[PDB]
Amino acid sequence: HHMIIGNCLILKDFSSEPFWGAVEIENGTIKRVLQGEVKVDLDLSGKLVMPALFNTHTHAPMTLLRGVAEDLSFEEWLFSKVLPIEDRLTEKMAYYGTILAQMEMARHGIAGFVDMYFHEEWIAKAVRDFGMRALLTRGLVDSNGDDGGRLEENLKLYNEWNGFEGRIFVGFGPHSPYLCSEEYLKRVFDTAKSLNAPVTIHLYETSKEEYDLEDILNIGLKEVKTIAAHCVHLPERYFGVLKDIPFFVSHNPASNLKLGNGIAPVQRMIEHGMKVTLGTDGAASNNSLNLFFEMRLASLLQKAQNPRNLDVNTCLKMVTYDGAQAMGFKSGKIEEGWNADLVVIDLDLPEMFPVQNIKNHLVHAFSGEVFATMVAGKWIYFDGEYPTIDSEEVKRELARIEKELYS
Ligand code: NI
Repeated sequence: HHMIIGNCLILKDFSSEPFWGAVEIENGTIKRVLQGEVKVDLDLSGKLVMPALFNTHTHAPMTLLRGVAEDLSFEEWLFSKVLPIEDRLTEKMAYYGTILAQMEMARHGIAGFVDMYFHEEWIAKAVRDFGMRALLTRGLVDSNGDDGGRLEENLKLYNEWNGFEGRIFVGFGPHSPYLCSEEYLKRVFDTAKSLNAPVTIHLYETSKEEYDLEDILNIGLKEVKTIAAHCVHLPERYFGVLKDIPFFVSHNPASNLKLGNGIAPVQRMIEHGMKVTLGTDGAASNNSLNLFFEMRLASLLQKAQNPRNLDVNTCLKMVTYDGAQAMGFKSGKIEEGWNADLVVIDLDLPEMFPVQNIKNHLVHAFSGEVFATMVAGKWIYFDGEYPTIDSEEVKRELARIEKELYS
């Protein structure tokens, strides 16, 4: 309803420096940003307050598959290991697996995530209950136009959850241009275009994908907001026409290395004006859902080519503001009228010294373990605890689920 937190360093956005102050929050939004010492309800002196993070690509229930598919090529990973397990993944498991995904993500300062999966209504219930924001999409695939009812399920999800509490939006999730036929992909973009909804898709993830992007550009990509995960093998000849359309790349560095796909040319894309964001992918191919780790790794991989690549401000912009923009939320900046999606970082740690270079440490030294995360003016993680759920009951159900799923 109404509070003032702070009396500590505040980092308003990716482009500025920390200043001592406080933040006034009312009804899930930032009412005022104060400078200097002021009377506050929650004193966080010795800490840093900054905008929360936004993960643009994940499959939340895959936390239940963390570490089950190691040392395999992508085709083996998907058809030999993953699919047989997904066949046994229940609605209840989707729910708890995403409560677990949120518990992990909140510890890393994430306020919202884009999901592409199944049993999405149960995933939505977990997001509702836990407190994060989410752009939820149903994974879509077909065989000659027969999608087994997947788009219909995505439409039911949209009917029931789109817009929920200003926290959940629904989009459509065709898996990729190779698991979706051309006619069906056109049908999906047509649907998203009619509903003014976004589309997310795995695009040029592997080197085997050599289709022309004109095919997709001609069926809706220019008019539908699209979060294209990976883009590792996206041909450079297309960078120029991808700049002025609502096309957002979701860069998933750890997954790309782990599955032997390589390194996306993020620096060249940004140089051509493309919008780039960061995603973690699922827990079976990353293995963590930590966007600070993804951001740091992304910076390092581009620096391998030139140490001046992906500077600190650009990295901080991608994980906060850019990701919130891809998801359609007014977050990413501690400014009057913006969402109260904030993160609290402990500065009394060895890796946060010298104090003079805190922003640099956030990108190149910080553990990624935040002190607290707030979404829509509500604490969803605070000093090791999860105020919105019964952690012990969740732990007991997850232990039962591990036995049940892997007998
Ligand atoms: Ni993925």
